[PDB]
Amino acid sequence: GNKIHFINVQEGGSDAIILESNGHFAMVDTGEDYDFPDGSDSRYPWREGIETSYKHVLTDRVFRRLKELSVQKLDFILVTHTHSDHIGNVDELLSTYPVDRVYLKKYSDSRITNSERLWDNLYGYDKVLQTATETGVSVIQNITQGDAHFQFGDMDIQLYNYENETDSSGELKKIWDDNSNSLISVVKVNGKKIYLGGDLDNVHGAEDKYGPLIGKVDLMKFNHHHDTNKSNTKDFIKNLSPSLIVQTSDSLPWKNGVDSEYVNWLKERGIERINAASKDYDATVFDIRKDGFVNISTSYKPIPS
Ligand SMILES: C[N+](C)(C)CCOP(=O)(O)O
Ligand SMILES: [Ca+2]
Ligand SMILES: [Ca+2]
Ligand SMILES: [Fe+3]
Ligand SMILES: [Fe+3]
Repeated sequence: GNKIHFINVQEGGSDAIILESNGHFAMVDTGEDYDFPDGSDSRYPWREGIETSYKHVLTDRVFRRLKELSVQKLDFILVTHTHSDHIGNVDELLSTYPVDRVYLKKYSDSRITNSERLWDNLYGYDKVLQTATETGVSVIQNITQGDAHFQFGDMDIQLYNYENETDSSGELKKIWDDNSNSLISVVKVNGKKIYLGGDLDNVHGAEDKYGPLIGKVDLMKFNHHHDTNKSNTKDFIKNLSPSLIVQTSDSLPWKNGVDSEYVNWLKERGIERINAASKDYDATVFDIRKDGFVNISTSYKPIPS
């Protein structure tokens, strides 16, 4: 305690984050996995853009880091949303580690208004529910007020955008993409604050709404890897006013190519920005101290090699 490990991608964008406090371990998201549905089960039909590439898989880096840390137990796994590059390794983790619970908001294909954004989502969701039932791992889907503040080693954690919002009948409210449903975590320890918002976007107003409620932080994980079209809205960055942005991506901020204007804007504001992308190390690690964040990535063994 107290450290945050952002598992590095080889290529593309994917989130797996390990929180380490005192001697406790937890995960915020789990990264993309080898498995995917092929359409042999019509519940999970093939659809175009389901991820298949081993170059985008984080499975081996996640499991190697956990083993290198002598993890015996995860106190929780928090899942931000159902996309495979976030929920992907949950059932593999549930099958390997003791886990005391999982935070997983409700999902249904029916609540996504675009058929071309269903992909893999349900397969991943249903892997969590089925595997957690087989292992007796408690799944918190109806997160009370609640529930949404709580204590993890030395870390104080506050959740946002955690409710299952319903229509009448209710039925989950319709959204354009599961990104807008992203479960947000703010972690506070040693006088520092870290925002972790999955693939939060502003398509249904979530950045406009939660920016002012979250307020000032020190370290911000970029929303949705690198996108500046529908995420990482300037009002949202100014609300959080982070000293450091970490991207779980090998790409610079991106809107029809490198958003050089946006990259320049961050430098002008004095915001440092780093990519958690590597061929040499499993994670970009910060030590979270009273004095600031120290990048201790090179203090771990490299990937063999
Ligand atoms: C689910 N997916 C991996 C096929 C699409 C990409 O997800 P996103 O990171 O752009 O929301
Ligand atoms: Ca997968
Ligand atoms: Ca899996
Ligand atoms: Fe993603
Ligand atoms: Fe996503």
